[PDB]
Amino acid sequence: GIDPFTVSKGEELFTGVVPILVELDGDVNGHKFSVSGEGEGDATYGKLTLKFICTTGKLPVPWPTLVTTLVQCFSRYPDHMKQHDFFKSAMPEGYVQERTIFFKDDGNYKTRAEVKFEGDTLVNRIELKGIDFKEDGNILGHKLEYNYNSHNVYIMADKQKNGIKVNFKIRHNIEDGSVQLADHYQQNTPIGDGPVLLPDNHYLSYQSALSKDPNEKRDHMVLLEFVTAAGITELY
Ligand SMILES: [Cl-]
Ligand SMILES: [Cl-]
Ligand SMILES: [Cl-]
Repeated sequence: GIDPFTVSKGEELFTGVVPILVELDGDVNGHKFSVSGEGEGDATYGKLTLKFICTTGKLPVPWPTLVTTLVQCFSRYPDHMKQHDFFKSAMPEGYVQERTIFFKDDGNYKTRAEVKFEGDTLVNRIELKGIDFKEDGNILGHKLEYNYNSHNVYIMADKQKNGIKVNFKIRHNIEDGSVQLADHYQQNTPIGDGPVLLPDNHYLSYQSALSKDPNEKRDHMVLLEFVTAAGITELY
């Protein structure tokens, strides 16, 4: 395992503001692209502030479709739920997060990411592969609104892999007023061989706001997000 002498482990690494670096390499129907992101996370408040840039030119998919792929260790876990925080418990060695995201009546993304500390920086390194998309559909045809809605993300233990399974749905807004469903199937597994916290069933409550940097001429996304764990509740 880790050196114990190690000063901070698991949740101890998140008591303050932590710098975040995100790196994504993607290929959707052979459209290749890369995204980098930077900012900070303050788990005490469940607060994420991040700016992402497409480093290869124009992003060939809508930015909103990448939000879930682009650090659940920054969730605010209530003190009364702290024993259910898998994500921080896996740190600093980290965890692998894998998803399949099914876009209804369109293609799918498959993603694999490793989330771990490199010194003081929490790093999310991702590979994304998309296939079976319609060239003129809502994704490759860029028919989605640049916005986001609030969601619950449902977490349960996966004892076989010493990890968790996560499931949720995102409904992106199409420019004609309709909805593009993106059904998310997710699993996380620790990278290290030490103990992790395997949670009871619960959820994370997300709020997300997308904006633009008026001084940024590259294709980019500014993201402000708040994340709180809930769903496990006589004192009063
Ligand atoms: Cl976009
Ligand atoms: Cl997150
Ligand atoms: Cl928004």
